[PDB]
Amino acid sequence: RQLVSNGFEVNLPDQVEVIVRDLPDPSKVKEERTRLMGYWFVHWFDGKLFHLRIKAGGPNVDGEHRAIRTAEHPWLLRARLDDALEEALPKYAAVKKRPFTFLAQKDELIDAAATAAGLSHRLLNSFKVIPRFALSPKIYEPVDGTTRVGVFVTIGMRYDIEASLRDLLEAGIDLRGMYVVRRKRQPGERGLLGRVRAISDDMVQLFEETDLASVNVNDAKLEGSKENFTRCLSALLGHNYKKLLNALDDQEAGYRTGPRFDDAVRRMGEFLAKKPIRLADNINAQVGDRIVFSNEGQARNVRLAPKVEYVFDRTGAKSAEYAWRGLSQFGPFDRPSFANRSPRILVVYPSSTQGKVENFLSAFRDGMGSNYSGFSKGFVDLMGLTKVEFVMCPVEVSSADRNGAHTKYNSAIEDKLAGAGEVHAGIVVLFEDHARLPDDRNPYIHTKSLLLTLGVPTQQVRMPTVLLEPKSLQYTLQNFSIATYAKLNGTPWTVNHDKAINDELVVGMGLAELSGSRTEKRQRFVGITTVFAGDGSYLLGNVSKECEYEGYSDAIRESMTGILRELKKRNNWRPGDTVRVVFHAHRPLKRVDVASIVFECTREIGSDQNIQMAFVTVSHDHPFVLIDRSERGLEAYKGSTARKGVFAPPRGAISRVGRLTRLLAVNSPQLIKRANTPLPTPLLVSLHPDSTFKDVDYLAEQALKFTSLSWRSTLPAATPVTIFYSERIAELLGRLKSIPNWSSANLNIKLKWSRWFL
RNA sequence: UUACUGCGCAGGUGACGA
DNA sequence: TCGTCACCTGAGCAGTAAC
Ligand SMILES: [Mg+2]
Repeated sequence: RQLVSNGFEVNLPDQVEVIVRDLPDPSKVKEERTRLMGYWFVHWFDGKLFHLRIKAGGPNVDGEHRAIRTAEHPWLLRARLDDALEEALPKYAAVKKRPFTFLAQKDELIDAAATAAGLSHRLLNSFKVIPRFALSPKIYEPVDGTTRVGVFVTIGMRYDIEASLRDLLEAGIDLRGMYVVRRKRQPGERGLLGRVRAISDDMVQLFEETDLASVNVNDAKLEGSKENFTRCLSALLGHNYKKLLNALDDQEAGYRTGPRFDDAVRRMGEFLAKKPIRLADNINAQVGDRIVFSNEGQARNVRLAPKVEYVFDRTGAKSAEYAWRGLSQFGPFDRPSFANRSPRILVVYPSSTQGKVENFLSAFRDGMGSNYSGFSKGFVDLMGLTKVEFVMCPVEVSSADRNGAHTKYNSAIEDKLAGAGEVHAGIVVLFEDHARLPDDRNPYIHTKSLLLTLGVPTQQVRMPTVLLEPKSLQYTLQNFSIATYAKLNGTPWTVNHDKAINDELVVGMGLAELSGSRTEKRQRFVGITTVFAGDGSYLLGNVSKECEYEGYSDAIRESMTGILRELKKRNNWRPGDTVRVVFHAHRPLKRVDVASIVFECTREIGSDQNIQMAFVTVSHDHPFVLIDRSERGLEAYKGSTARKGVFAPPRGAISRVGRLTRLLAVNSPQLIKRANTPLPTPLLVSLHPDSTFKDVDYLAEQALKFTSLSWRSTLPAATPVTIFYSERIAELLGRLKSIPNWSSANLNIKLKWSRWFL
């Protein structure tokens, strides 16, 4: 067993002589870093200023002399390494600092892609795609108790349209509504100027503007987004444009794919190693071996968790390693107890889509047949219901109507339901042009609002989805059917876990930031989800209707304390029973929040039981990546020479970075989509230092199980449902807070068991 | 807004300290 | 009020759906 990292060992001196002096006000640090520039590295920490002489010659410095040892206090050399790595690469210019980030000098993938697919155009040479390397010096533990410093290498692509705006007009590219950014930017200033309304003389007209309502064509380029790229190129190349993207895709894979990335990291290391890195003029550092995660000798830095089982009965007999293979065979987890076996479902659609909807509904309810083995049985027989009655609600509305769409939908729903009687759920079909209208006239959010107020949960769908070719539709209907069943109060599947303790609660927090435009300032909302341990199973609990970011810390403990009281009454804990509480979020909580949570929970359950509490954070966007060299990968498809997910660690691999931090692999070769897919990056799982429960390996495995618990999809989610579901609830409820005639009254009455947020 | 995955860009934000 | 280490969020395009 061995997993290789994207980092290199850094040999540092055992000791270093530093000059220190008390400096309670950090305000004076910036001026001193300038005064001593060139001769001293300077660093502020815990009320004191530290000075490392990096070059002989004055000026001089006062204070106590102390020997800072690397093994004990690695943070000083780690910080110094940020600057020293830059100085060691003078022919590479820093596009950003800490981490030190720079670009490849020779390579440019659009040029190479033009040659490879054989395309040619004038302005093509003004669309630049340049590899981007970052070097992050990070502290890690080979074994518990000992800390070292490693330099980790990450690669990205810099997309940039330096083409002038006057050129893109004359070539027939419509610039109306494209975002625009500055060329020179600009001691700490903003880049985003605004959107393009039209161009005057040597002047652009900006709506949704960040500052001024206009700028010179010279002081403004398009932002290097996919959107802007695809929009420009397609107008300059179509239909030969798709040929360029496949070509560009091949080039990028030349840096992103496992073997390629491993190679690129290897080559980066040799280059950094080829000379000593001058920490000072007399003090040297040196890049060593590629850092590994292994169980070699005293080290215990890698394990593979078992496969996640999907469970479809209360005992645990019926199970599978995939959700859909399991559901097809056994049916949903709660079939025996599922109350409503003849659900009436409202279907709201533009009258002009009648025929296309009927077929989609036919496929959904009654299946696509054995020719399309992804979705054969159809919703009814799949979930083990008697039947599904549709109440058809056509809407006199057209895609071109972008101001009256929402009132037309709501009028039609209102008038339909007035007769009709009670409906248990609804499906709403949307025009592509209506899907992203502002919330004041968006039919998605307004129908959602109306129907959720009335206690009717909805699964919505856009017309391009309804019109998918059969081969895609079958997978679409898998997800559609799973979510709809869950919105009808269903429990499709669970994941295995054998209870070691008498009860286990996991609560998660998710964040949404809402805004009508980029210019407009973003308002923050928060959601809370809960997962319980059961007999052999994890069970999704109740969900918040509380919303605002302010007092989020209070909302957490109220959810926790109220739930703990409910759990204690329900399960009636014995003296000496252990209760565990775990918190998940994408950010760490404050120490004061942890202390407060801990106190309130502890006293609420009382002294009769033992309380274990852990506060976990989950990162997607860190500098670590895992490489498994024993992984040959899988056929890109049955059955070619190309392979996908080469060098990709198995799903469930857990690597030890430190005492509080683990790396979790989630995307196996099986799940990786195609040959050009980059090497996956693992989830970083971090335990808050004030946690009373400590087994982070267990918690990393628990987080993995919770990615399989999502009923949005048949395939696992990117993050555990505790956070993911909470983000969805934060977005919806945040958006609904601005829709008139919205009430949450039914969220814990008619919708109490509905997973309406999927 | 069936989703998953990936990526680009943009905005910044979080925690810890004194 | 600021240093320091860290990485989150939203929008949108494109390819593919775990023996
Ligand atoms: Mg959904």
